[PDB]
Amino acid sequence: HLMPTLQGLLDPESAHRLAVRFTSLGLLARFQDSDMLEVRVLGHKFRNPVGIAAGFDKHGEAVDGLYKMGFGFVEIGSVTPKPQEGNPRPRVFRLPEDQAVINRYGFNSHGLSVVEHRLRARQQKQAKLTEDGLPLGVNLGKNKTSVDAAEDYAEGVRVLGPLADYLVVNVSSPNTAGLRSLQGKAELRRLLTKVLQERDGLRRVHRPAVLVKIAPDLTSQDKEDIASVVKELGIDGLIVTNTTVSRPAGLQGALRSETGGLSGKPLRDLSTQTIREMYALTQGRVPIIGVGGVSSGQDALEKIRAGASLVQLYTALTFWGPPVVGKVKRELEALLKEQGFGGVTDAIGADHRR
Ligand SMILES: Cc1cc2nc3c(=O)[nH]c(=O)nc-3n(C[C@H](O)[C@H](O)[C@H](O)COP(=O)(O)O)c2cc1C
Ligand SMILES: Cc1cc(O)n2nc(SCc3cc(Cl)ccc3Cl)nc2n1
Ligand SMILES: O=C(O)c1cc(=O)[nH]c(=O)[nH]1
Ligand SMILES: [Cl-]
Repeated sequence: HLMPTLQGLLDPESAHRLAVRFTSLGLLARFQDSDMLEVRVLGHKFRNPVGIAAGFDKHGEAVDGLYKMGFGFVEIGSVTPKPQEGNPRPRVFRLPEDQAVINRYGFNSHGLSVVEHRLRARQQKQAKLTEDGLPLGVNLGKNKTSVDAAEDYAEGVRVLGPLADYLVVNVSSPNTAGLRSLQGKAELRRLLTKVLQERDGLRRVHRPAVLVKIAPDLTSQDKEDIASVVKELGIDGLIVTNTTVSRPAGLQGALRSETGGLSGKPLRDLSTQTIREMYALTQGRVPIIGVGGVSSGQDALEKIRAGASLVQLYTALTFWGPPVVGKVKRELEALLKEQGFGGVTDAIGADHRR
C-alpha cells in the first residue's frame, strides 16, 4: 500500500533512489534464519542463501539496511574506476503485467574512490558481519570511455578487493558497448588472468574470492568456453545470470520494446537453465550464485537444485517490497523439508543426481 502508492506516484528511478535512502536509514525482519539455511562456500559462512543482487546498491550506501532486511549476503555495484553518470533518462521501465523490469542505466557509478571511502568507514563492522555469516560482495564494472578494459577491472581489484569477501568481474551488462564480448574465450582468459594476478597480490586477510557474472544470452559455444577458462584458471565461482537482451514471446507490458536488460519473471527459467548448464560443464566443482526472476521459495529451490549454492534477487523487491525476503526464506525452508533435504547444502545440484 505505502510502496505501490509512492511507486505509482514516482517514476521507477525516483522510486529506486527513495528505496536506497529508506533502506540506508534503517526504515524498514522478524524471520529468524534456521540452521537449515546456512551454506559454507567461497571461503565463508552464509547464514542464509538469499542475497541482494547487484544494481540495487550500486554505490555501497545501504549495506547495513540490506542485512537488516534479512539478506544473507549483500553485493554492491557495479562500481566503475572513475565516476560516471550513465545513460540519459529515462533509463528504467516497469512491466507490471509481466512482473518484469527493463533497465539501461549504463553503469551510473560514484566510482572506486567514493565507494572505497564508504566501505572503509564501516570496515570493522563488516568484518564482524562476515564472521557472523553475513558476507559482502563487490561487483566491478568498466568505464564507458576506457581504452583498456582489463586495466579497469585490475584497478577495481586493487582498490575494492581488500574490502570485499568476493569480487565480481561483470562482463555481462547489456548496457555498455562491447562489454559482453569480454565473455569470449580469448578475451576472457586474458582479462581473468590479469584479474587473478592482481587478486593474488593482495595480502592474505584481504584476498577476496573472484567470480565472473555471465549473461543469459550466451551460445552453447560461449558457455563451453567460459567453463573451460574458469577451470583452467581456477576462478572461484560464477554468477548466473545478468539481465537478458531477449524479449520472450508473451510479454504484455507497454514498454516491452524499450532498449535494455530485462529482469524478473520472464528471465527466471532462462537463468535456471543457464545455471543447470554451467553446473554440468564445471562438473559441480565451481560455486554458482543463481540469479534472475527469484520471487519465491520455489524459485530459489529450483535454482539451488539446478546447481546454485546461493541465490540473489532484485526485481522481486520492486514489486513485493521488503517482505519478499522473509517470504522466500520461509518458503525455501518449508520446501526443503517437504522434499527430504536436511538443508540447503544437500539440495545443491540435486537435479543432476536423480
Ligand atoms: C535496475 C537494475 C540495475 C542493475 N544493475 C546491475 C549492475 O550494476 N551490475 C550487475 O552485475 N547487475 C546489474 N543488474 C542485474 C541484476 O543483478 C540481476 O542479475 C538481474 O536483474 C536478474 O535478477 P532479478 O530478476 O532478480 O532482478 C541490474 C538489474 C536491475 C533490475
Ligand atoms: C529501479 C527500481 C525501481 C523500484 O521501484 N524499486 N524499488 C526498490 S526496493 C522497493 C522500495 C520502494 C520504495 Cl518506493 C521504497 C522502499 C522500498 Cl524497499 N528498488 C527499486 N529499483
Ligand atoms: O548499469 C546497468 O545498466 C546494468 C548493469 C548490469 O550489469 N546489468 C544490468 O541489467 N544493468
Ligand atoms: Cl585495506
